[PDB]
Amino acid sequence: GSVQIVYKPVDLSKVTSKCGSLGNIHHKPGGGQVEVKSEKLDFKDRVQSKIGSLDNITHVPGGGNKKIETHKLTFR
Amino acid sequence: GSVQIVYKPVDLSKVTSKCGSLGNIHHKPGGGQVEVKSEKLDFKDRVQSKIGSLDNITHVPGGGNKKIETHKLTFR
Amino acid sequence: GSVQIVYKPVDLSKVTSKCGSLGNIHHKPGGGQVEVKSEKLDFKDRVQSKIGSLDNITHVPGGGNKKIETHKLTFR
Amino acid sequence: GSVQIVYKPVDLSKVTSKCGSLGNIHHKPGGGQVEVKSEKLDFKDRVQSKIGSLDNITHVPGGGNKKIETHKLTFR
Amino acid sequence: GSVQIVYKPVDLSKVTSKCGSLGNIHHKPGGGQVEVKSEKLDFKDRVQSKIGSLDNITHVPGGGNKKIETHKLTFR
Amino acid sequence: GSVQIVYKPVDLSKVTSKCGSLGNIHHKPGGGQVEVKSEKLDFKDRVQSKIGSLDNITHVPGGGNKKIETHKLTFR
Repeated sequence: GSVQIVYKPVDLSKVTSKCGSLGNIHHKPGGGQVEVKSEKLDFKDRVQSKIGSLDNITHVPGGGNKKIETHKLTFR
Repeated sequence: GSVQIVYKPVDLSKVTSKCGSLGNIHHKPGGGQVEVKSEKLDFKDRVQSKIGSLDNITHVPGGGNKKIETHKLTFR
Repeated sequence: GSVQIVYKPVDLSKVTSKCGSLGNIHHKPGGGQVEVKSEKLDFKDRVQSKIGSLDNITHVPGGGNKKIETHKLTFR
Repeated sequence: GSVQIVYKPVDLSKVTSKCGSLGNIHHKPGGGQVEVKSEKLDFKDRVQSKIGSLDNITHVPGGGNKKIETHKLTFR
Repeated sequence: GSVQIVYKPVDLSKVTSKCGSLGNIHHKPGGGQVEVKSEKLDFKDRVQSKIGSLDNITHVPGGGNKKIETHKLTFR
Repeated sequence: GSVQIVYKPVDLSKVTSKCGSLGNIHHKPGGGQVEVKSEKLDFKDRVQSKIGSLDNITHVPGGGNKKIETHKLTFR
């Protein structure tokens, strides 16, 4: 008797990760008339003043990919 | 008896990572009339003033890819 | 009796990483009329003043790729 | 009597046109298993066959801008 | 009497035209398994076959900018 | 009697045209398994076959800019 073995798996698979700030940011502060005036203020501790600024902070410790694949043909 | 073994797996697979600040930032501060005037202020500790500034901070400790593939043919 | 072994695996696979500031930054501060005047201010500790500045800070400790592939044919 | 005339108009205006194919095209034909087949066909006249092709055809005869501005100071 | 005439118009205006194929094209035809096959066909007239091709055709007869500005100071 | 005339108009205006293929083209045909085949075909007239090709055709008869500016000071 004749034997023919044809081991031809085809892998076209996609493993994909997109992580972080994906969307677009359109920030248009001002445009009209803006007055932020301050006269006589006294500060005993720390100040942050943010006027029309943008902070984008992105951390990606994750988002990695792992593909493990084993092909084995054992004959007799 | 005749034996023919054809080990021809095909790999076209894609493992992909995109991580961090992916999206576009369109920041247009001002455009109109903006006045941030300050007259008599007194500060005893640290000050941040941000006016129309952009900070983009991206950390990617992650986003790595790992592909392990083992092919084995053993005959008799 | 005849034996024919054809070990011809094909690899066209793609392992890819893109990490960090991927997206475009369009920062257009000012454009109209902007006045940041300050008259009589007193500061006892550190000051940051940012007016229309851009900081892009990117750290990529990650984003590395690891491909391990083992091919083995053993006969008798 | 003293005369002081101060002609200081400020123009910060934007006249802007964007015309044509503005949006992004993401065309991914195939992806799975596609078989297009034809055995015995006879054509007496013209044939177009399009399989996963993209045509983007853009005509912009318009989209032009016209700004006319006249400044005039006439004294006595 | 004294006469002082100050004629200091400021023009910072922007006239801008962007015309044609503005958006990005991402065309990824195939990707999976695509078979296009034809056996016994007969064509008496013209044939176009397009398989995964891209045609971008951009005509811009328009998109031009015209700025006319006249400044005039006339005294006595 | 004294006369002082100060004709100092300021022009920082921008006239700009960008016309044609503005956007990016990312064309990645094939990628997986593509078979195009044809056995016994007969053609009596002209054939175009496009397989994964890119044509970018740009005509810009337009997109020109015209700035006319006239400054005039006339005294007595």
